[PDB]
Amino acid sequence: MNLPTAQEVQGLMARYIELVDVGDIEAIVQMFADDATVENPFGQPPIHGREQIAAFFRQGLGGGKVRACLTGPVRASHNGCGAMPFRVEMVWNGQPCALDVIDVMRFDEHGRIQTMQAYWSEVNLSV
Amino acid sequence: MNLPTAQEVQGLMARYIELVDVGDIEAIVQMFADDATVENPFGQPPIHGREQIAAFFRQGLGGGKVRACLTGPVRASHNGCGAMPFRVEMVWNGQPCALDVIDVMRFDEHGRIQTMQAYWSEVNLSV
Ligand SMILES: O=[N+]([O-])c1ccc(O)cc1[N+](=O)[O-]
Ligand SMILES: O=[N+]([O-])c1ccc(O)cc1[N+](=O)[O-]
Ligand SMILES: [Cl-]
Ligand SMILES: [Cl-]
Ligand SMILES: [Mg+2]
Ligand SMILES: [Mg+2]
Ligand SMILES: [Mg+2]
Ligand SMILES: [Mg+2]
Repeated sequence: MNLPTAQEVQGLMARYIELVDVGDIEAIVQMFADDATVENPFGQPPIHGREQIAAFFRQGLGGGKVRACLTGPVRASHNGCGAMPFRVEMVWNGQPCALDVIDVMRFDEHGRIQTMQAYWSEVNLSV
Repeated sequence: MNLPTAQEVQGLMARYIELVDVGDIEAIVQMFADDATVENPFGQPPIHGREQIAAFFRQGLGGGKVRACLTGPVRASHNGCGAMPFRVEMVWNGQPCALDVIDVMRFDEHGRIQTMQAYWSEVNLSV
């Protein structure tokens, strides 16, 4: 595809959350441009490239059980970008905890994620 | 104040929504740096400076009745930034309509909004 339209951004960003929710690390990584960046949380230096991004998703999703779900609609733009609110549910030392996040993404002219910025801080974690 | 901490960002961004919700145009504008930018929606060129920003809030809030409320928590950073999901309720040609938005803000070293980016597109409007 080309630079995604607003509708296409909403579909891609929702599909990303679906893939996170099931934990399909390889399918998630494919959604990113080969040279994409991730800033997690926003405020920390970016990681770069699909192998580092794969390592990030292996670290986050390969361990205990993880779920993720949109908590409201994707807000998209007409320049290939969007923002979405979601909650991640996981386990910490065996006890159920959640993290509220907003991801901001920019897509490239092939429909792949060029940049991802995950807004959250420690108070967004609840046990 | 200085560059707001994560907790301070959550308070400032919630206070912004409170001021939008009541429609206190002058108090809203005071929250911005004198030379701040606003991108509404994200994808459009920025407006610049408190007078243009005041004109933007007069245009959006001075007419029919407008409400705004967070639809989930503020996600803050440790570098003076944050993102929040909210809904704006207004009237269009007399009929109740809503707009789902995510604002991303960066604050300056005085606790004022330096940049605001409002993510939304037309499908986020509902009648
Ligand atoms: O904090 N995280 O790990 C995180 C942040 C943003 C995301 O889109 C996904 C994850 N995750 O896979 O868990
Ligand atoms: O779309 N808008 O007008 C808008 C966008 C973001 C905001 O933080 C506030 C408004 N408003 O005052 O209505
Ligand atoms: Cl929402
Ligand atoms: Cl939320
Ligand atoms: Mg699922
Ligand atoms: Mg490329
Ligand atoms: Mg109120
Ligand atoms: Mg200044």
